[PDB]
Amino acid sequence: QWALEDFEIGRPLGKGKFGNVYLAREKQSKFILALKVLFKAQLEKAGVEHQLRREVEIQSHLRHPNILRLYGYFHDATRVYLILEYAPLGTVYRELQKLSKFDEQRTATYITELANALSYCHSKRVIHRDIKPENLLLGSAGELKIADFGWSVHAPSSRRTGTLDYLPPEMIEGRMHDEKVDLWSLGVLCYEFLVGKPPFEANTYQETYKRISRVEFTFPDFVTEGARDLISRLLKHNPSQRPMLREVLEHPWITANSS
Ligand SMILES: Nc1ncnc2c1ncn2[C@@H]1O[C@H](COP(=O)(O)OP(=O)(O)O)[C@@H](O)[C@H]1O
Ligand SMILES: Cc1c(C(=O)O)cc(-c2ccc(Cl)cc2)c2cc[nH]c12
Ligand SMILES: O=C(O)[C@@H]1CCCC[C@H]1C(=O)O
Ligand SMILES: [Mg+2]
Ligand SMILES: [Mg+2]
Repeated sequence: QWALEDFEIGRPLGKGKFGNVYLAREKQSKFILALKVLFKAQLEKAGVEHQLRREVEIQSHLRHPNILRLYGYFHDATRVYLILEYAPLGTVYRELQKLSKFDEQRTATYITELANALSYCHSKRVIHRDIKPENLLLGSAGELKIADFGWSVHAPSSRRTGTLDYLPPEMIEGRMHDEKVDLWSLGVLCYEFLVGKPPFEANTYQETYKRISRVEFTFPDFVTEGARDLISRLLKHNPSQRPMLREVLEHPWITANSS
């Protein structure tokens, strides 16, 4: 059992939907970590308290070098506190903003780390459902770590939940979905890492929705044939058509540019 009194709080690491994440140090051990602070009132207002227990329950039981660790949790009269592994090199989101786009080698490496973490996840029938650059953190060696299990569930799920940019058609239409949702988000990520923006991006939610439903996207000329092949294979309206993660890892373009 932990209390807030056990940690020295540092700077904010990032903004959340239901609070903020802070850098922190555990007083007795000097263990540097991240504290994801959530407000009870806002969670209650949204009726997401059940889903927060699920984020904790799912993430605490995962052990993989490419998945962010959740060490524990505690709560007080006003807040819920998630004790996370601190990712010192920040988000893939911030790296993409400064670099504009990644080269094929950096993209393929990230796709490999993601595919390994996802393979491990799906082995436990865990669907992340919120795979996006702001939820992909970087370890001390620059290795990708899947974070933010806030929308995580066990497959299959029929459970409903913007922006729609990373969501597959079946999730967008409120239909039943499985592990294939993360294979779709992988294709969206691969495209965004190479192009600098996701394939269904738009000025409005309405326009993005139509693009995802139609699987309506085009590649800029600089996107190679091997990158086009893997992305096109991953972005299939039909979840059944989406390849297994094993095939993603053995894709010629992945093996040639990773790691
Ligand atoms: N362990 C961590 N180390 C470093 N930065 C983090 C960590 N966890 C979260 N962040 C930062 O805080 C942001 C919000 O955290 P996240 O868990 O994704 O919250 P939410 O569910 O509100 O989206 C992230 O996008 C990232 O910028
Ligand atoms: C009022 C209250 C309690 C409580 O006192 O039992 C617990 C939680 C809560 C704690 C931990 C986790 Cl992981 C999830 C929910 C939440 C969330 C919103 N209101 C809450
Ligand atoms: O961790 C959270 O802030 C939330 C818990 C409840 C479900 C949604 C989730 C999120 O936005 O990631
Ligand atoms: Mg997040
Ligand atoms: Mg979240």
